Formats: sequence, C-alpha cells, structure tokens
Amino acid sequence: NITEEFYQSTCSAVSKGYLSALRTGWYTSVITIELSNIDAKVKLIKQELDKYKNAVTELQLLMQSTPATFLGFLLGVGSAIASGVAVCKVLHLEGEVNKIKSALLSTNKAVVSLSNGVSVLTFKVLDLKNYIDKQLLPILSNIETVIEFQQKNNRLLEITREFSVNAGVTTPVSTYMLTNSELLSLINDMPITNDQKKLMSNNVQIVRQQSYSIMCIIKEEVLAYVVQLPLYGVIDTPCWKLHTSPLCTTNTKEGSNICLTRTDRGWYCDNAGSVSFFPQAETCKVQSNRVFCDTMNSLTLPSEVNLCNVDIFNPKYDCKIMTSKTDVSSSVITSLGAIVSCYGKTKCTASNKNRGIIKTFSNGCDYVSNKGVDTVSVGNTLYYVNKQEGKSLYVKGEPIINFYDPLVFPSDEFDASISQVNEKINQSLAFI
Amino acid sequence: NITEEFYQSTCSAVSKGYLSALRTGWYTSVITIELSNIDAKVKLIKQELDKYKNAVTELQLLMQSTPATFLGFLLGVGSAIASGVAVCKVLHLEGEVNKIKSALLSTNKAVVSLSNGVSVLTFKVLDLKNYIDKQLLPILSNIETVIEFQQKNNRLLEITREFSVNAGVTTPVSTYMLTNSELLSLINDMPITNDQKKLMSNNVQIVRQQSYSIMCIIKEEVLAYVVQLPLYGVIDTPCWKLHTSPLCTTNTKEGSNICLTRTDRGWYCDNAGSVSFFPQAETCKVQSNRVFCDTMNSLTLPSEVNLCNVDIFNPKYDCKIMTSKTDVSSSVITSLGAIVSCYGKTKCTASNKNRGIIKTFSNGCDYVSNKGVDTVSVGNTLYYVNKQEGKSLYVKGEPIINFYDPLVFPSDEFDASISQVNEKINQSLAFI
Amino acid sequence: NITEEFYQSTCSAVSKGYLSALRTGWYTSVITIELSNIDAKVKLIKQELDKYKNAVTELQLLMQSTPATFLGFLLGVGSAIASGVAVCKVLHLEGEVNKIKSALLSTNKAVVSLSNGVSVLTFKVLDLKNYIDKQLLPILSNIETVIEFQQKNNRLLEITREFSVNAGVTTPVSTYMLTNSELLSLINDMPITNDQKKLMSNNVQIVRQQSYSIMCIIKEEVLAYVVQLPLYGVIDTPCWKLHTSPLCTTNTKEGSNICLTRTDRGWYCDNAGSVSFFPQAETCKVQSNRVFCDTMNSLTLPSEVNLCNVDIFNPKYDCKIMTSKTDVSSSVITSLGAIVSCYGKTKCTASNKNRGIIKTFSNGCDYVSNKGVDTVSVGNTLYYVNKQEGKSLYVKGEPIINFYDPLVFPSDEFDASISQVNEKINQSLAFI
Ligand SMILES: COc1ccc(-n2c(=O)n(Cc3cc4cc(Cl)ccc4n3CCCC#N)c3cnccc32)cc1OC
Ligand SMILES: [Cl-]
Ligand SMILES: [Cl-]
Ligand SMILES: [Cl-]
Ligand SMILES: [Cl-]
Ligand SMILES: [Cl-]
Ligand SMILES: [Cl-]
Repeated sequence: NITEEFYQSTCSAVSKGYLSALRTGWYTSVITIELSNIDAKVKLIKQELDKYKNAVTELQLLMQSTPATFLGFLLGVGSAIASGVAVCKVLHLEGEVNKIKSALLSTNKAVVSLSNGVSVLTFKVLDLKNYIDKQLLPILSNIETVIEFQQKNNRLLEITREFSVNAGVTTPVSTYMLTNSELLSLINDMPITNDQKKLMSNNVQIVRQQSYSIMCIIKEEVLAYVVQLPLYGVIDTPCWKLHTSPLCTTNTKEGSNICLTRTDRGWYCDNAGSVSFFPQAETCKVQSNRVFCDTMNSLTLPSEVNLCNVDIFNPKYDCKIMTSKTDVSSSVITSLGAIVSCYGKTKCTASNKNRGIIKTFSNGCDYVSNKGVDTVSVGNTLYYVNKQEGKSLYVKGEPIINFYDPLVFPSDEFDASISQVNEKINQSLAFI
Repeated sequence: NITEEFYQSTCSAVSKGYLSALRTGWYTSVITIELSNIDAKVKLIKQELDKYKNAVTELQLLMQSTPATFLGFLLGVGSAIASGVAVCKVLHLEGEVNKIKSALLSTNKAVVSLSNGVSVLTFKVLDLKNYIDKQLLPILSNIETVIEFQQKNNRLLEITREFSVNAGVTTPVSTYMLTNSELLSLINDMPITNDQKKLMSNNVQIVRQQSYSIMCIIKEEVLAYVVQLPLYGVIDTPCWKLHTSPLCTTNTKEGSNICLTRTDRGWYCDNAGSVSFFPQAETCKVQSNRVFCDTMNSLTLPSEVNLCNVDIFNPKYDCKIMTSKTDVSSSVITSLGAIVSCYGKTKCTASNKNRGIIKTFSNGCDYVSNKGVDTVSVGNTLYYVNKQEGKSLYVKGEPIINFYDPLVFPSDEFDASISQVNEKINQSLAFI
Repeated sequence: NITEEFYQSTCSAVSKGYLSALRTGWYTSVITIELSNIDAKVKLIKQELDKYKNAVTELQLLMQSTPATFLGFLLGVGSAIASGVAVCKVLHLEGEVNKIKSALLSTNKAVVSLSNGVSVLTFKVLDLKNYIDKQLLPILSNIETVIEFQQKNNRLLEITREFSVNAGVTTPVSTYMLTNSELLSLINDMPITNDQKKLMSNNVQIVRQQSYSIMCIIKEEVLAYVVQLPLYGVIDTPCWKLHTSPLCTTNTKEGSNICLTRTDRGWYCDNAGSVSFFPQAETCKVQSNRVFCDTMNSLTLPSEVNLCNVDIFNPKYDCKIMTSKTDVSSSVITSLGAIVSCYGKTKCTASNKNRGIIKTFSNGCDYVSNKGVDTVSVGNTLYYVNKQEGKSLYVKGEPIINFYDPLVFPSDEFDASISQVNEKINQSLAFI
C-alpha cells in the first residue's frame, strides 16, 4: 500500500508504505578457479590454449599492486572494499591458499577458517585443471573437444576481460563472476537468517548491484577472487520518500520574488530508534514496495526530522531549507503524482493521453495525482508520471513563503534552516 | 558553419551555428522473443539447452517486482522510464500477451492496439520456439546443429546477461537488444515524420544512447521487453553553447582580489518561442553541427536570456553570476578556441605543435582561437584545443569586474545575479 | 612507507609516502584492421560472412559525423579527445590512409609521418582481408574453417559492439580494442623514456582506464581507430592525500553550535615547483604507493598550500574552509585510520573484529588508527577501515572552532577561507 501526501504550504510531498532493506555490513566469500600448469583440430586447440595461458599471465600481471577503487555534501567518506581487500591481503600469507585448495579437494563448497580467525565461505566454480589435465594433455582429436574446451575456457576469458577494464574490481558482480545458480546456492549456504536468504534470493539482481568482485591472487594453480556481498541488517522497517520543489512568491514585477526549497529531500527509513536519511538520488533502488539503500550514503538523524513534513515550524527539529530569488519553473515527478513549480510566463499543464490538457496550473506550487493524469508539461519539458497504483492526499495550506518580508529575506542561503533564516531576519530587523 | 565570439568584458564565449535535435517525448515498442517449452554431440546440445532453460528461469525470477531505475541544481526531477513501465504494466493484464502472440503469428512486425488504447509497434526478433521444436526436439545429430544452436541461443544469453547486471533496465540499448538493421527497420516502420526518420537513421548511435530497454514479462512462451525510444519533437532550431570562466581583478597583493563568473554556461536552443537551457555538461551530444539534448535536463527560459552575451547589464533579463575571492587559474576549451583565466604566479601560454610557445598570457581573462594554436597550458595542466574549422571573433571590452568597489563587493554568492549583486552593494553602501 | 598524521585542531589528516604518476599529455596511435571486399557448413559460413558485412556497414554508418564525447567547481574544462580527434581528422585527407596501408604491407607495426608532420605509431592488429581472400573465397568446406572464421571475425564484431553503444568513443580501452600483448608491444615500441615504459607496462590496467579508443575511418579496405594513450610527464614526485571532516562546537543546546570544515581535501602532488591539487574523489587511482592522476582535473597551487596542514593560520597561504551550523555526525575513512565527527546524540564507536567495541567517541572530532581497529560505527553507518600497513601520528591541538565567537560567526560560507572569515567577523564586530 503506497500512499502520498502533498503539502501545499511547503511545496513538498511524502510517499510512504515502503519497506526497508538496508545494506549495513559486508560478507566476504572466496571464489576459486582451479588452473592447470602446462592438423586443423589440434591447431584450434593450441590457439585456445594460448588464450588460456595469456589470460593467466594477464591476471598475474594485473595484481602486482594492492586492489583499490541537495544534502549529499554532508555525507562522510567510506572505503567500500576495505573489508574484501583485507580478506584478500590475508590470502597472500604463506599457507593460506593451500588451506583453501585442501578444503575444496573433494567438494566445491566449504567454509574455511583463515589464519586471522576470519571464517569465509569458499567456492570452486570451475575446475580447468581437471579438464586440461585429463582431456587435453593426452592429445598433445575431434571437433567436439574443440567446442567443449572453448565453452569451458570462455568463462576464464570473460572474467579476465572484466578485471582488465576495471583494474581488478568490478561492480555489479556479473554472471561470469558468479552465475545465478552459483549466487543462489552461495546465499543458501550463507550463515544468515531465513528472512535475509529469502530477501537476497528474491532480489538477486539488486544483490549483484551492491556487491564487488575483487581479483585477489593467482598461486599454486589456484585463481581466487573475493566476492564482497551485502549484509542487510535492517529489513522491513517503514521507509518514505520526500520530494521537494521551489516555493516562490508570484508577484508580477520580475526579480521582486523570493523563494525557498526544502533541502531534506531523499529517502528516509526508520532504523534502530533513529532515521537513516539518504539525500542522494539513485543511491536507493525500489523493487515494488521494497527500497534497497546503503547506509554508507546516509546520515543518522533524530526521528523528529519527520515533523518537518506536517509542521515545518515545529520546535523539536530545525527543518532545513535553501533560499533564493531564482523563480524558474520545473516539475518533480513523485511516486504517485507530480509537484509543479510554475512561475513567470511558463505554460504549465497536466494531460491525459486520451483527452489532452485537463488542468492548467497558475503561478505557484501545485500538485496533481497520477489518477487520470498521464503527463505534465512545464515549459518545453514533458514529464510522464509514474502509473503506480496508490492514493494521494492533497493537504491544503498557505504557502509559507507568504509569511516573509522580502525586504529582509536572506536569499542565496544553501545550507540553511527555519531557525537560521529567523536568526538572520532578526539581525536585519535590528539594524533597521 | 560554426562560429564563435569571445567577450573580454565577461570572460565568456558563445559558439553558434548548431542545429537542434531535442528529445521531447518517448515512443514505446514491444520487442518479443518466442520461446519453447521443454554421445559427445548430444551432450553439447544438452549443455546448451540447459543454458537456455537457466536464462528463462533467470529472467522469470528477475521480474518478480515492478521495473525501476553550475545551475543543474535548478532542474526538476523526472521519471525517465515512466512511459515504458506503464506500457509494461499493461502487458501483464489478462489476454494482453495473447494479442501480441496472435498479431505476430504470420509476420515479425505488427502494430497492436493495447487494451487501454495505446497503439504500440511490436517486433518478434527471434523465434527460438520454432528452432527448438523443429530442429532440436526430433533429436531428443551433427556438429553443424551444435554450432547453429549456440549461435541462435547466444543472443538470449546476452540479453539476459545485460538485464542481470542492470536490474532489468538498460541504457544505451545494445545491439543484442535491437540489432542495427532491426532498429533501422523499427525506425522505418515507426509512425513519425520523414525528417525524424532520416535524423534517427543517420544517428542510430545517439538514438541508442537515449533509449531504454525494459525487461517486461515472460508468459505463454513469449519473452517481451519494452524498448523506449526518443521522440525528437524539436529539430533544426538554432543552438549555441555558452562557455564561461572566472573574471578576477589582478592586484598584486594576495587575497585583495575579487572575482565573478557567469553561471549560465551550458547549451541553449531556440524552442517554441522560448529557449531551452541545458546547464549540465555532457547531457547534450554533438554530432558535427547537430546537438542532441534531452528536455528533461533543461530549464525553459525567456529568449531574453541571450541578451546576457552581448550586454550583461541589459534591463530585460537579470544575468546570473557567482562571486568569490578565489582567484585560481584555469582554462576553458571552447568549440573554436580557449578561454584562459590566468591569475597570481601561474604560467599561462599557448603553443603550436611545430613552433612551441607563441603567446604568453598576462594576468586576467583572455582568449585564443584554434587557428594556429594546438595547445594551451595553464600551470601544470596542458589542454589540447578542438581543431574544428570555424571563425572566431574577439569582442574587446573592459572587464566588468573593474566596475566594482572591492570594499563592498559581496563575495561567496553562488546563486546570484547582476541585480542581486547591485541590491547587496546598495545595502552595504547605505550602512556606510 | 605510507604514514599519516591527524590534526585534532582542524579535524583533518594527511597521508603521505605516495609517488606520483600524472597524465600530462597524450600519445595517439592508429590501430588498423585490414578488410576484404566481397550445405550446412557453407550456410554457417555465409551467416558469419553476413555478420562481417553488417559490421562494416554499421561502422561506416557510425562515422557520418565528427567524433565527440568540495572544490571541483574551481576546475577548468578540457576537451579530452581533442588530440585524438585531430589525428583522426588528418586521416580523412586524400592519400593519408593509403600511406598507412603502404607502410603496413610487409610488417604489422610502423611509424608513419602524417601530412601535417604528426608522427604516429601505426599497428595492424587483424588481417581479415588475407583470411577471407585466401581461405574463404576459394569455397564460394569443413567444420574447422567455420570455427576458425568465427574466432577471427568475433573481434571485429565486438569492436563494433563497443563503438555502437559508445557513439564511436570508448574508455577504458578494452582488450578487444588492444589486447594485452598488443598494448605491451605498443608501449615497448613507443618513443618514451625507460621509466615510462616500465611504469606503463607494470600498470596496464590503469593505462587502459586513462586511454580512449576513437573510431575514425573505413576506407580502401582499411578500418582505422585512434587509440589515445596517456603520457606520464610527472613521475615519482611526493604525493599526499588530505582528508577533512566537520569540526563543530559541542554545546548541549541544539542549534547553538557552529562548524567549519577544511574544503581543500583531495590529492596533492609536488609538480614542477608548484603543487598539483586534485579536489575530486576518484579522479586519482592508487596502486600500492603509486597514485595515478590526470592534470586536467587539477588546480596548480603554490606549494605553500601545504602549510595549511601544520598551521591553518599561517600568513603565507589563505587556507580554505567552509562554515555552517549543521552539526551532523559522520566519519571519514583515511588511508591509515578514521576521522570521526560525532555530534548530538549520535553513538560513535570503534571496534575490533575479535573483541567488539574498544572505544566510544565523545562529541567532537577525533581519530583512531587502523592498528587494532577493524571498523568504526557512527550512528547507523558501519565503516570498515583500510588495513594497509603504516604508522599514524596523532597531533594534539585545541580545536580551532573554539576560537570563534558564535554571535559573529559567519555560517553558510562555502567558498570561504581563514582570511575571508576574519574579514566578515571584523565587519560584524564594527557594526556593534
Ligand atoms: C549537482 O547539483 C548541485 C549543484 C549545486 C549545488 N549547490 C551547492 O553545492 N551550494 C553550496 C555552494 C555555495 C557556493 C559559493 C561559491 Cl562562490 C562557490 C561554490 C558554492 N557552492 C558549491 C557549488 C558546487 C557546484 N557546482 C549551492 C548554493 N546555492 C545554490 C546551489 C548550490 C547543489 C547541487 O546538488 C543538487
Ligand atoms: Cl527512488
Ligand atoms: Cl510506477
Ligand atoms: Cl558539448
Ligand atoms: Cl573538433
Ligand atoms: Cl584515493
Ligand atoms: Cl588498504
């Protein structure tokens, strides 16, 4: 059940009904490929064997160094593959690769305890040693062997291609790195809750986009790369999306108008007694009513930040805004409708596909729901609205920009707030 | 005929002679692939059949949810695939896929009227049902069949790969989604003007970059994805590119200087009596003298915005600037030359490849055309200039930063304008 | 030897010990592919020949036009492929392609002098003319020829695929454009120093990411694309990375606090008597202790900018800061530790994997090294620290935010500095 409320007073709208899936941690698995030491049909086999050798050499040469890779400016700075790189660094210690090679001798999956105590799931996805030693060495022939060897070697060649243009670190994790069944069985044998396994298994395409593949080591006929998978430690909490657009006065004299915009737009999810706030567009991914975000791109805020939607002048949280005199027209397409900021001479309308223009917006900030509306036009820009089913509520209220004296209004404030704007107005009213 | 003018007074330059091709709308087509229900040569065929089945399963599991995906901060916010997703949602209604399956029984292209009245062009690009049922079922053999089945199945495997790492939505649209001849014949059978067909057909690589492929439904042996193609409703209007760079005073005492920069840089195209303004770099693509832009990334401005180039103090449009005291050196490579903002101790030169340094810039903002100039250097940064043919005109004029008293100059104004700067100066001159 | 210093007084940290590799120029090579003019086994060959012809046609149609493609806002604007496009433009002049075709008749590599004097290295990587004329024309059969022709043609098909979704300009340069051995031998036959050859050869994956492939011309059975490779004219100079985080007062009354942040974070490298400053995250790539940057994304600053780390009030360089009252909590993961900006009610801790929480941060800006620390948590965000070996030094000092009177503190200054903040404070203290 997705619902939406538009606040006429602040030119903003909140879409709720979403459920969280936040990446809070990382799981590191070690994916291995076992390697071999080494007429027209034999010629094709030798050409494919050369492609095999060059791929090994290319990956060997690849890792002569350590692997590396409105309110967004308030975010901190993480190191996204620090956990995977740390595991990879452990794999270079003496005897470490040999432990993995021994654990996977009689099975393709095994949990191995690394020397520093880290327990990682290991996975041998391709045994090229067995194939080359048992099927190709006796030759050095028929066409079926040529075809089969090309099929088996192709995956190594494609993994190498990906690492070669990504400096050894890829994201999203492709099906060459981990096929769909491999990833599913990895998730299944992963030490996580039943809710997490079901969530990851039903959203593998999102899991791939939030994962990293880190080329790690070639040693003792073992090719190992670390696949860093997301841990969703927050699931099924309420989330809501805040959409904001400029609210300006609408006086006829050009340049005499003042504007404010709520700057706190983005995704919000309840999380551990606080609210995780994701300011940056497209750092969250919506699947139906589930929203996948990454806490690395969030601020942790008091839950009172939500009061800004119902009462922007509330005394418990100082709601953030920016101010200007740039009254240009635009639209913000919401989850269930469209906010329209129409100023000046701009033509602003809403239309249905079958009937055409059904509403002409007057100057100011207004809203239409997606029920019976297919597009909105603001100036020369046509916007298609989202056709998701859900109820919108229009909350009438006097635009708060009307409460300000333009003669003392502080414009060109970007990182401002209700209180900071009051503070500056008081200082200007004092000097006069 | 590309031409350029440099305005010494405002440290800016305008390149004109370009012709518009603006994406104003979207066309949605439905691309279908028909699917089949299901010794060494048979073993290779069974391995390829398993890859076929796993791809179907992977795509089935992929769509258990709804598909989703200086002055730029003034732009609105659209929902780029809202139109395609709406069409995809219609394809899930009962009987809808069956209509497409029936329309394409005896032909690979057909226009189908969907239940909600939407008329979409449909296209069956691959009949794997016919191939597997008529060529592979009788077996369950020779090597040529193995090769042929791998060739036909590969496209399904690659489409699936693309969707798997893009969560079901890809852009640009690859030749696996729509081959070049397929796209060309799609454009040809598209209900659009002759000018649009010629424009799209001669610029298919740009059409691909402005299109989306949306994985939609697998149902009744039909795989359908929606290809959302750009509609160019504005073509062949004049466009011009505005380049700007900081203009600072050049006093010797460090820190005593003041700067302004025109913030209205970007692409401008005449459009329907107004001007479409594209502030963000690389949201427009230039092909010779044709500039492809997307109106979703534009403001719609009065045509008087153009007056800022010839007279930044004009009374009809309030030209936008930012102010600072950060007099750092840089260059802006224009269409036909280079703007050089040289301040402090920076070494700023222009060179020809055969002769070396031909000009040393003094402190201030200056310009050289690309005629006889191959590179400019500002500090430790070497810039190659564009070698496009065209005439430059140097418009001499006193740098407007000289008209300001630094003691009342308001610096650190980002979203400012000529008038707002005058307004603040008047208030500062009043208190004194 | 990577080392790090944390400055408690300014909530910042400098990581040093790195060595530079800066792209300062471009080298343009011309890569060519020689082309041919043109039962179940012959049917597969004819299908592959059609894919060959369509690829040629697609590339012909592709180039009917000219090829094109905190403090970051201070950077200039370059034209990254201006040098390659200029070389490509020369290849269209009459007789130019014929010179390359003649130079490569008896050898696959040759230096050619173009008509405008430009000396380019040329490279024929694939002779499809010889293969089709000598192996396929006599037929118009066996399965080995079908397999071999698919192998040879595949590279042309993949190059075309890359150009088709990139509008003729790709970066990174893939192994289809230039295989690893091809690139290595290109570097080896390149007219550059021994240090550059060793540097490029040991970091080919970075070379690929800093290179462009520009589809140029199909003419006289020759397919030519220009590969624009980086020239590293600055190597082995000291580089250091500056990390910064907000420094706020910690009074209990919400909203009464003031903040400043050093805005000069990014990479710094000594360069030709000045310092190249790279403000933008991830425009530099670190390989062990070598940092690859691009001077196009740099400012050239006086070396005195370094004084801001030891003495932010130094009289020789005016250190840049931003000011606000937005005291939100976050962390910055450094090279060898973590800066923690903890304000309000936020829970801020540091943990070891084996023992859990070992330190709880109090309000203010603080730091922990990565020795014995695996993660830090600030609010709902868990950060893994980098586990690189190296020594950290904690430089104690009074937070400089304590020196400011909040009643006259100018907040919401983004492009500010120590002196500009003093200037504004003096004007506010004068009116009172
Ligand atoms: C990507 O889209 C965006 C574009 C701009 C903003 N944005 C800011 O960051 N600031 C703060 C600020 C004030 C200031 C003063 C001067 Cl003298 C110079 C640089 C200044 N900066 C940073 C500018 C960075 C760039 N370019 C803004 C202040 N007013 C309006 C918009 C602002 C936000 C965006 O995210 C939606
Ligand atoms: Cl979203
Ligand atoms: Cl929707
Ligand atoms: Cl451009
Ligand atoms: Cl050019
Ligand atoms: Cl870095
Ligand atoms: Cl590290």
